[PDB]
Amino acid sequence: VVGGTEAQRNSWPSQISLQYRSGSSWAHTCGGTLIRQNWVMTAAHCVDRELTFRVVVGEHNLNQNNGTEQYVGVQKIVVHPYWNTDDVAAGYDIALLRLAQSVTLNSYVQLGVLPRAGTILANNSPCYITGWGLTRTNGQLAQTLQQAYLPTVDYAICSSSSYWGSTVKNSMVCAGGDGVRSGCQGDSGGPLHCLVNGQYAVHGVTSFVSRLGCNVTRKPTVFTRVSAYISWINNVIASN
Ligand SMILES: *C(=O)c1c(Cl)cccc1NC(=O)[C@@H](NC(=O)OC(C)(C)C)C(C)C
Ligand SMILES: [Ca+2]
Repeated sequence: VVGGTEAQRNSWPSQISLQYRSGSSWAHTCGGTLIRQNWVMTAAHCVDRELTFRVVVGEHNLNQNNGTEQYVGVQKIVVHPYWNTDDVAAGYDIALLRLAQSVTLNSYVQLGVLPRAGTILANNSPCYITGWGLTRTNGQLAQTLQQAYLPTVDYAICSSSSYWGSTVKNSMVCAGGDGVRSGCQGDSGGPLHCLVNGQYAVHGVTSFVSRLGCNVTRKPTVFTRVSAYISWINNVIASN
């Protein structure tokens, strides 16, 4: 997150870190949302490589023992059947990870609340992006979970030429674009938390930014609109 602030330790407890076994270490690659004690929603792009993946729930500081962490194997990965690796702009940037164990819910580890199917937000809707990804374009990962206020930019504005044009579909959410605050490499797969009837719900899954750079004026961070996927999501869960 570019232009963030250090989150309080307990503000976002459906945040996970998506990690890969890197030599004899584990490295942070992505974000996620714990949506069941045994199911994590992430980007398809985050599980494109054939790597060994684990999830960490209760994470605050990537480099230090918080005493809250739970470390869990990925058992199964189901990417959306229309995801294409070479077309992120075609959307379907969603995966559902079944973990090896169920996690224990406490004040640090809670389920994300997902939108009702088909819910769109009004432009300029109040939303936060969370993550441990780069804190500058071409910069470095954060050690602590950062959060940025990133209002939504409605489709009609977002899909306009001056914004993203046709790169953005209506199965996506666009949020931000101020030139100062954004998602960046490493936040991908994570939550866009939006305040709806007094409750934060996960409306985004962080998918992409502009190749010019992460914080670019009139290039919002682009998210997979979760509310376009709720039957899919429940259909995977019911059946696996
Ligand atoms: C998200 O996929 C993403 C965004 Cl939101 C903007 C720019 C690039 C990417 N790429 C990624 O996040 C890649 N992850 C990555 O580089 O993770 C770190 C920085 C931790 C090494 C994915 C392809 C995994
Ligand atoms: Ca830690």
